Amino acid sequence: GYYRKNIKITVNHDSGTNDPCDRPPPYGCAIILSENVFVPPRRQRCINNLEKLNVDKIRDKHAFLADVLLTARNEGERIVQNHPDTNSSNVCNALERSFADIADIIRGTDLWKGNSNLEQNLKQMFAKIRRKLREDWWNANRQKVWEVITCGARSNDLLIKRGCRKCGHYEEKVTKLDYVPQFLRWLTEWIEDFYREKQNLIDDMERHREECTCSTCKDKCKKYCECVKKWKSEWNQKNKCNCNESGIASVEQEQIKNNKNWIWKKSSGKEGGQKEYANTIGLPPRTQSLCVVCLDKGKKTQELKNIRTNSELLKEWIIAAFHEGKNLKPDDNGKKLCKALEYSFADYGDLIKGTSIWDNEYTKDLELNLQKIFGKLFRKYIEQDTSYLDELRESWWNTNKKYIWLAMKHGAGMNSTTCSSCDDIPTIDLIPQYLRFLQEWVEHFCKQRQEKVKPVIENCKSCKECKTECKNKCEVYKKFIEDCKGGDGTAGSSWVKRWDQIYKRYSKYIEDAKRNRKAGTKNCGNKCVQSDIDSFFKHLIDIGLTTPSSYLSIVLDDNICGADKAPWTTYTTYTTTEKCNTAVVVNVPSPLGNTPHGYKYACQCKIPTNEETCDDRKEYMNQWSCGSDNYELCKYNGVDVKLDDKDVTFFNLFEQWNKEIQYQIEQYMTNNCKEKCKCYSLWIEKINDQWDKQKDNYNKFQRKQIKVVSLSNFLFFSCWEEYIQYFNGDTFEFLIKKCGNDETIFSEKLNNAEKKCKENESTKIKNAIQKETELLYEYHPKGFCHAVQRSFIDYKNMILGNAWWKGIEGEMWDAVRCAITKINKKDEDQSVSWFKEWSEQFCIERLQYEKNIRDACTDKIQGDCKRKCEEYKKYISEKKQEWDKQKTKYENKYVGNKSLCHEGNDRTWSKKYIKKTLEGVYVPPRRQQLCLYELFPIIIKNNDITNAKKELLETLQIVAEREAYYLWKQYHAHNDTTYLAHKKACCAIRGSFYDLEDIIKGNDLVHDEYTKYIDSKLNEIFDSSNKNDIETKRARTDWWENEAIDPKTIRQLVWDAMQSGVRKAIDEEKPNENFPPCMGVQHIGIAKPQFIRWLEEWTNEFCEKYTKYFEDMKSNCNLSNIECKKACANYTNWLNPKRIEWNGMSNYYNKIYRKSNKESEDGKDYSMIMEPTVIDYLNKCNGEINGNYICCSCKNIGEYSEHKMKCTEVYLEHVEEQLKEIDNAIKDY
Repeated sequence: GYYRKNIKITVNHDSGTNDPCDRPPPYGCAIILSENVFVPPRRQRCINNLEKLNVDKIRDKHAFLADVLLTARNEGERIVQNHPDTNSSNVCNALERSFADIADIIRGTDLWKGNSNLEQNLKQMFAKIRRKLREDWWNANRQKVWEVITCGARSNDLLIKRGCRKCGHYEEKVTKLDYVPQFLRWLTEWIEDFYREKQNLIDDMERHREECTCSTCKDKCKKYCECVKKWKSEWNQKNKCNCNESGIASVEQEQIKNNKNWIWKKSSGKEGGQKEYANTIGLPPRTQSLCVVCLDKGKKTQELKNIRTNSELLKEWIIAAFHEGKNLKPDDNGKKLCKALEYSFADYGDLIKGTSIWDNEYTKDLELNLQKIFGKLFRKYIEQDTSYLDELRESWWNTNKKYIWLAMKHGAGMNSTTCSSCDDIPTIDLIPQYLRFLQEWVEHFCKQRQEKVKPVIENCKSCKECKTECKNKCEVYKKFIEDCKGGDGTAGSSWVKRWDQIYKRYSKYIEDAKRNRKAGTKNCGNKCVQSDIDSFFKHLIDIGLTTPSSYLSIVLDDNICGADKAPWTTYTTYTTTEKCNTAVVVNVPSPLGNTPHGYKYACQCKIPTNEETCDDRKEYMNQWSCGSDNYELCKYNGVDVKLDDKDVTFFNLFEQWNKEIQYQIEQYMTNNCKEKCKCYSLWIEKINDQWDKQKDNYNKFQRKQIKVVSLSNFLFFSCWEEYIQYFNGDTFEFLIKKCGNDETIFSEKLNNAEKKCKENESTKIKNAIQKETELLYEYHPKGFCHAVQRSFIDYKNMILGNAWWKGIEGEMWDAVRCAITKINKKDEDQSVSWFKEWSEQFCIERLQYEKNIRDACTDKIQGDCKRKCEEYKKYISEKKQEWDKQKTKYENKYVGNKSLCHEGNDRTWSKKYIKKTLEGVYVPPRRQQLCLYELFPIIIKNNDITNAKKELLETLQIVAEREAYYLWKQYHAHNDTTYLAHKKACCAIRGSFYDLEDIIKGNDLVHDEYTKYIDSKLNEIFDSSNKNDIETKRARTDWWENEAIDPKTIRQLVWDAMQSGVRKAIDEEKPNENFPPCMGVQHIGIAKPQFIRWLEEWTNEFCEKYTKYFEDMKSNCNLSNIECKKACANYTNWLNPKRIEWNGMSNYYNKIYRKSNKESEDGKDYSMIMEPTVIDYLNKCNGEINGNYICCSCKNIGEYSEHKMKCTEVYLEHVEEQLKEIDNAIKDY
């Protein structure tokens, strides 16, 4: 609900900026040593937020619902964190009592609270919506209110629901039915409070009377007796070792019977389970058969509920563990029994300390009895060393985990010296139960997979007809892997779906642990990460194990899942043939693959073809299907076909093919060698066949149309258009050099590709040259190739006044080598080389002048420093004088807190600077025009580490401010000033801030000179006397999101700098604008990966451009050769680069999703994105722009068969007139 609020189904916060819950000591019968408002309980509230409900948003009941749910959520959190009962049933009862209290508040039937001016506030809303209606409203929203109130309840909370888990949060029926009048409810809560106070006083004097002596306790009991009598008098108003002595709190420190089957459903009536963990993790068969009912399989000897001392509790637990040991009695004791005992011991641990995620209709009773026992036993422990109930359970388990382990060992026959019993206690119990269940399930699946794959690997390894050697066994393996029935591992589903559910739950843990800014990891109490799920997953994120794939790769054994090395990291792709229906491509880890790893196109009894190897090498791809009097269409693999229609469709396909093939050839010109150019020559043959087919097709087009320009004319037009669309809107010679003048160009390009393969696969004056080399050596060496090439080319130019020149050049290497041996005894190359030598000389001279001016300079500095500054300025001016001429000559040869920075609306953007593998990454223009000018001075200073950090923080602040100001000014400089422009500028500012964060954290994909110098200097700055890449990349990270420096860390500090910049933008440029709600949220979530943000920005920009262009065409065209052609050319010109960019981005995204830091490329997280394809991810763009959670607002893409004929026919006319312009373009020169 868009309200001072953001977009709130699970937990609110968010309609709370108006009035807080404060007025107020939380209430958790006052003790006496030796008003008539007694009817209301101890808890008087939680109410102030709902109080004075007269905000302008009262015409909609949804605002009232949001406010009441916020109040209920805050009340529930207060009760959960407040009520000191150490009993989940009592906490649930208190939550239900508060729910009934707010029920009577909203219904307003029996409202008796000592607040003023509340009933009128409620009646205002209930008359705007317009007391029976109030009751109907409550009976309608009861379910939602009870869902929101118990959100903060602990996971191991029990509800009696007499009329269960987590205070009845998950019941699909409100649970307790409190329709009773609050008079009896308050009386019941009062008597409960008195009884609880009596037991509290008993617990107090248990450690007081026995130690201090007595009489004072009896006096207090007497006083409470008269207090109770005084209360009841007014009640005419009724008519209206081996124990917990040690106390060890272990801290984690980790570095890099009946029928039983795997149950995955929710907690059923009597078998398996929790509701939250349903259909996302499977109970192992052992975990359901833990022998507490194992007293004698029932109770005949002695009742469980007789634990007077914790010694009895330990005895009972020891007996249970010992009887568990005998259940696994049938070497196995090193790999099977040891692991089984480890998992059973961890299960006991995680069910004693209230971490179990499974239910067996005895776990409820066991948990309730354990809570009662711990409450009645340990009271003094529940000055923060002796005093801690969950921490009490964890400490008790850690103090007595050794005896349970020994008991189960002696019960399994595993007596001693096995898996003096030195360091025998497992560390497995520390990791969360979900990870243990995942590992057990995966190792079971591996056992089955190895059993089913051993015949395959032992049969057709020679091929790494065929009756049953390998055709049949691989069929059995495929049936095992691909079957909707699943198998023993699953519970009625395919392995892929179960793995997807596991991945979803693991990613939910990863995101939940990453969002919690609470200290988590790195809390010294060495590292000493505390015993919590969030801390453990923070540690896993710090390692990089952010996916089940990599985690299982690093925790599982080796050669456990098959004789073929099937890694859990290398994802493999396959097309399903079973129901798992439609042929959907699936990417899964190698053990879950369709066929054994490395046996693709080798199990079908076929030699691996070179074409297949190139097709599965993911390199040198030409995505063109080449399906075919009729036109031999070069149909694309992705989309299929949907003046006549045939020739125009062929023309569009031919134009797209021409553009994409030219781009691919140019890229491969820009871009072990044996198979490399085997695939390269295959690609060359494919594109040559495509070119021949397209030549034939264009001949057919010309002979059938009857005119259209010739083929060469169309290619010349294409060359001109691709030149114009960098030089939008010298050049003459460059165009002559690139393409011809008044079809051969592809012949030359393919010849160039072939010779590039050949080169790659293969790989007096005559004395004056050595004299000059010796002289230059004696001058000093660095960069001698430039000197020798310049001298030789100059001498050649003088002597000449074409293999002969090449022969002379190649013959004189021997002279240079002879000169080298003698001294041991004791882009073109005419102006570009001169430019590079001049640049190197300038760089060296300027670096020397840097220290020359830094000598006596480092407030304003005068004296000697001004002389050096004046000389440096004179040198800079003199060098720039020649730099202008050098740049002009280079371009003529070929073109291919204030601050001094520019503001430039550039709409085109392609890949030019990426670290690179990194294929299909295109940097958005907003990030390309990022202002890092002011960031260079502050780190040129190279002086003190603390001063360097302070100055870097200041410069980051000013850069963020200027970037935000320019972004807001640039977006609103147009005619539009509505809310849409505000949201667009908000999203752009957020993206820029994320890009700054990634540059600081060193995760940016850009690799140009700016970021190169920035991260090169920052690596030196953030070196803590060590050169570890991980250590420095985490030291530059914790300075950002963990350096508090009232505590306003660097992230919110830079965000406030952006806010100040946008306020400066607002406060300068209808009569009075206000601060947008998005900009003032002051809360920023975890940033999505750089590529994903870039992809969303591309989608938003492309959708906006399509909406603008298509609407323009719908008016100009569809009734004309000077106005409709403009829209036609505008729409066609920008589509092809978008086609190429989308193809590259999709190709990249196909190898990103479901990857971790280790198994992916460039070592980025990339784990949170899990959608199958790029379209399936961008589909989850729907909706308008709002704040941060949504940035893309694409809509109305499909619903164009119309405006095709007219757009193409004018395009041909546009080509003819441009080629007629040759009369004044190339004819005269």
